[PDB]
Amino acid sequence: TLNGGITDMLTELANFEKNVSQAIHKYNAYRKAASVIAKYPHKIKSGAEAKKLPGVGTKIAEKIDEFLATGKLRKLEKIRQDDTSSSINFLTRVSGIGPSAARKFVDEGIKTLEDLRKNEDKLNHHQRIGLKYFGDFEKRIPREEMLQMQDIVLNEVKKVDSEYIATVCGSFRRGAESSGDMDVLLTHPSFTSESTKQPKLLHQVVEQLQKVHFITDTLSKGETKFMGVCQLPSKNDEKEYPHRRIDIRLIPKDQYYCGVLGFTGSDIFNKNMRAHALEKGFTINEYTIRPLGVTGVAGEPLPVDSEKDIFDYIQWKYREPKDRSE
DNA sequence: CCGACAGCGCATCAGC
DNA sequence: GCTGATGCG
DNA sequence: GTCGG
Ligand SMILES: Nc1nc2c([nH]c(=O)n2[C@@H]2O[C@H](COP(=O)(O)OP(=O)(O)OP(=O)(O)O)[C@@H](O)[C@H]2O)c(=O)[nH]1
Ligand SMILES: *P(=O)(O)OC[C@@H]1CC[C@H](n2ccc(N)nc2=O)O1
Ligand SMILES: [Mn+2]
Ligand SMILES: [Mn+2]
Ligand code: NA
Ligand code: NA
Ligand code: NA
Ligand code: NA
Repeated sequence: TLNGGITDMLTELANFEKNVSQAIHKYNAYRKAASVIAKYPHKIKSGAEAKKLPGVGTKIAEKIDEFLATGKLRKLEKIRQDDTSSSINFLTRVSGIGPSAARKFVDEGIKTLEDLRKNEDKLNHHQRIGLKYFGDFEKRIPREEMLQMQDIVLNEVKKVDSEYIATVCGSFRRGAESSGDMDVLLTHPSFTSESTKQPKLLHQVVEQLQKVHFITDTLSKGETKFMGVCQLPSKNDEKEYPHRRIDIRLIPKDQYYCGVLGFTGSDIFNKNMRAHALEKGFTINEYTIRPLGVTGVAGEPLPVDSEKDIFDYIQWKYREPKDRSE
């Protein structure tokens, strides 16, 4: 919060470029500058000072000066007053409605929560469910509730097959006191980079969580990735807990460490690390780290047995998950 | 100046 | 039905 | 929008 005013402005500009302008590289540029400023341990006094940080350039430096003088940014004040931009930005807040769909809906006169509810028939399943729980998905999850959810998931997974190993990652693994959702990594010795000796590995788990009424709806679902909705059970007479977003991802067991690194994040930390591995001649995804040859084509996976090994290959001093919330 | 910007699973549509 | 491109997160 | 080369 030391520079919360500046990071807020840059985040709003980023969302505008993504939702309205459909300029994804400007979106990431604003997010990168916002992340680097967010960890800068002084109260920024000027855009010149801010520009000394990597990722903050001339254009962002000028906007920081304006904000520090007046406390506002004219470019944003105009964007906030444009009904089309304002409607597009709102509709994208519904899960499954992206910049393209949002603009298409605004084009047809669908531009408010009310309009969306009248035209449920014009939404796909994902968007239909995002609308249904739009209000609940706006609330964060206290870490205490995350611990309750962790217990339910890990115990229900054990009851299907004691060989499962479910790991909660995301902001939870990074030590956050509150989370936007719950992210679950799943492994089973039957599923490795060498064979898939068991089918319906993920399905079995989803069905079990649906049986005990933990999972309440599904956004999408494939053989290795599930995105849906969950809800803690409420005690007698007390009010219902908010519905929550949950992702479950089954990963080959022998590739757990690249998977836990990828799903722990943060998303910006991933981008920074993966970009750096390229600078040093490697390519990292949630499964492996591979060397780049003379041509840039990926080589064979390198041996990995810990999160640190991946850091070693690219000459990075290891960083605890708590220190990866960029 | 200019090219690159991390990398991927699922849903949906167009084309054959 | 499959294959590729696009939207989405 | 930013930055290495
Ligand atoms: N949101 C987001 N997450 C990403 C991206 N790329 C990527 O690898 N991830 C990983 O996916 C994990 C789960 O997604 P998430 O949005 O819930 O991230 P989070 O747990 O840190 O934040 P949260 O507290 O709002 O839930 C992230 O921690 C991150 O490691 C991305 O582009 N956007
Ligand atoms: P969603 O649940 O609303 O956003 C969460 C997930 C986590 C990663 C995924 N994501 C988002 C954007 C991009 N570019 N790549 C991703 O994997 O959104
Ligand atoms: Mn999360
Ligand atoms: Mn998530
Ligand atoms: Na800079
Ligand atoms: Na959305
Ligand atoms: Na979030
Ligand atoms: Na609810």
